[PDB]
Amino acid sequence: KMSPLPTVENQFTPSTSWSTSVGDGIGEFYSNLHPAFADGVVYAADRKGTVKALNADDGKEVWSVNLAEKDTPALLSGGVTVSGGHVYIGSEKAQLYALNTSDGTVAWQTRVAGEALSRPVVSDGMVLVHTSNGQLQALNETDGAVKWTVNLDMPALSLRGESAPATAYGAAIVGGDNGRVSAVLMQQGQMIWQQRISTRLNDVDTTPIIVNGVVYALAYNGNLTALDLRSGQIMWKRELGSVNDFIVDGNRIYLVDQNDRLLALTTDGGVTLWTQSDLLHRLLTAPVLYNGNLVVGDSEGYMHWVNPEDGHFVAQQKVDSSGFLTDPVVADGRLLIQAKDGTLYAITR
Repeated sequence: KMSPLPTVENQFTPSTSWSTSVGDGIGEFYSNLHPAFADGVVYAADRKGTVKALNADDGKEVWSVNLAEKDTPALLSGGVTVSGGHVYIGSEKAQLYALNTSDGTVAWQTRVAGEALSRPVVSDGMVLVHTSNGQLQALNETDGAVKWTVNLDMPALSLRGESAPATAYGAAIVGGDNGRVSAVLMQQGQMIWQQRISTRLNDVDTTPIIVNGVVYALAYNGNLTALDLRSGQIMWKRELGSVNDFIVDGNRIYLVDQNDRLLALTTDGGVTLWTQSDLLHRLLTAPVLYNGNLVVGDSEGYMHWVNPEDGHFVAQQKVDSSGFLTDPVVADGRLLIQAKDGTLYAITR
């Protein structure tokens, strides 16, 4: 019971610069596994354990490794995250891998507390993982040693959604599955503040987003909340039907709700600017802001290009029959997106 393709007059025709296979992708499994970009290179993976580095200009292979064969599928899940010469990927077997950007060799591999379903987050010489047993762990970037472990939320009853940390000025901010946002010091994991923002096939990204000393966070009840970074004080709350995913760019918020409605809000009190409801139940990706357009993929393999000022469609294109699920990312002036069968596209216009 999904909405038919809208009738769109395309203002331009998006162009594929390049596309490359990456094993067998995620198939029919839910995943948060998405591509990454750093210093002229794209990094991408599949669930079974293929990991590749590609030249961002032409898609040509720099290196390829198979983590299934390091000795059975690796079940790569959280990431990909790139920082400081390392490629970080979490797995459903509770492994965190750190690969060298130079050649794909394993610098280190750590058995973390639980399934690593959410992207690793790198700050202040440490890599943070929020694991599905409800713990937050900080590991040294140099050897993957566990520096500290903090108890945050409940061991998960859903395999859908994402809950990564967000870092600012020596603090990690974390949401999760129990309607709380927590702030902890990166040094030793000391609790700074904790705030209640709320009193399964749950598909909510509870990852906080920090912009200009404000924390923006989604909860299970369909609420979007703004908190003061230093204190955790609630600045405002917005009662939407039920939100799934969002981004913040300057003083604008772009969200997708559980029914695949697209909304734009102000950061000044969470007031709605516009709504676009013609993609209802088409199962959208998270939105990305790319060269003045808001872009989403859908389960049928289409990409939809939206004017961020008014929510009007500017382009619609069929790209991959296997469909889209995981986050699109901006890479070297191109839009990167990975299909469910693993195929990676680099698109302009």
